[PDB]
Amino acid sequence: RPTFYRQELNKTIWEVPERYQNLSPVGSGAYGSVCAAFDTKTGLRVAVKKLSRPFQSIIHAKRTYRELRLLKHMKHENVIGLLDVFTPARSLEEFNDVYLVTHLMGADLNNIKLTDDHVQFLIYQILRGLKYIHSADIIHRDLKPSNLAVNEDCELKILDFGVATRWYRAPEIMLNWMHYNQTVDIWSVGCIMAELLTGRTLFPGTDHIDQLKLILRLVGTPGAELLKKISSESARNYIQSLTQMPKMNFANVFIGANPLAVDLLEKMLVLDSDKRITAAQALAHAYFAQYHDPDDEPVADPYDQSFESRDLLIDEWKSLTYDEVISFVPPP
Ligand SMILES: Brc1ccc(-c2c[nH]c([C@@H]3Cc4ccccc4CN3)n2)cc1
Ligand SMILES: Fc1ccc(-c2c[nH]nc2-c2ccnc(F)c2)cc1
Ligand SMILES: Fc1ccc(-c2c[nH]nc2-c2ccnc(F)c2)cc1
Repeated sequence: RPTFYRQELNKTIWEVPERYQNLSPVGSGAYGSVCAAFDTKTGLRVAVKKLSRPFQSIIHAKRTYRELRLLKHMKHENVIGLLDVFTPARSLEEFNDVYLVTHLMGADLNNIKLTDDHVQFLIYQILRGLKYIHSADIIHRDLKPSNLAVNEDCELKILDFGVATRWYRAPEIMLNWMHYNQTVDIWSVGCIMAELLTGRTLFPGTDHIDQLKLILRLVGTPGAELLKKISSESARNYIQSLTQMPKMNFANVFIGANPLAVDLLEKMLVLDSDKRITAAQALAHAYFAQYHDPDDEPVADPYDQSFESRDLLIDEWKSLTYDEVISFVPPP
């Protein structure tokens, strides 16, 4: 067991191994607070997240377990990786805090209108990481610029920090379709890619109705083939009662963009999710000709998310989380 030290940063107490020095707060959200630190063991700058109230409720405890399981699985250049996970607890009985450590990245895409060469490389990386994530049967569901960490070298990693999320959300999610697929993430990437090219939010909807309205203005109201797939009477009544609109010509909307970026946007932002390009297909699109290497776009080990269906007690989720802390093997 490392020697731990304690301090207070912004009304939150931090108990971390002495390996990590010079903690400075960088931000805080609903599910944690984050510090930058220097990792004396590796010489790396790192980000340390202290989970907030990880075991307060069954719900929290399951969310904690979910986050740790996911982070322990991710082993890809374009997805956040876990460098360390620790707790100051010496036994299960006293276990009430979880800290996660990852490489510190310069900034995020929300901080960062870009050159086309930069767009190619950034979107290539997002899709490369998505091919990986999707191959594990995981859907990110909240892709947006602030969830894309980018260093000064333009290297990019997908994460979730857990600008409205709804702006990047697929139209089928606005409609509350229960059976959406992984291409909800492709929709988000199309929205991000548009914004990088234009410097403007593609669909800055004020609420879910407005969001759908703005979307359909670009991509057209549903065609007959898509309408046949809609099970909800009320949704069909609503959609069919709209003034019908054709799909816009993207070449005109994205005036003066690389025609290949236009073509890829068309393939990502098709309204019917069944017709959208997949991450793996997108990597092979001519837009990424300078980056694409089929022998360097790996898939993930399978990921068991059977736990999602389980209803367990707080202490059981806590013990499962503790098991995962203990079994953690740091990367080489
Ligand atoms: Br697909 C997918 C990929 C990643 C995530 C995820 C969960 N938690 C996080 C990071 C972990 C972390 C660790 C240290 C410092 C800050 C942060 C910020 N949240 N990413 C979820 C789904
Ligand atoms: F090889 C080394 C040894 C120590 C350091 C170091 C610099 N500042 N603080 C520390 C420190 C304090 C307590 N425990 C540690 F592991 C590190 C850096 C590299
Ligand atoms: F106004 C609309 C109508 C349909 C969609 C849509 C896009 N892809 N898939 C669907 C869909 C499929 C099955 N059932 C649903 F409810 C939705 C999105 C907005």
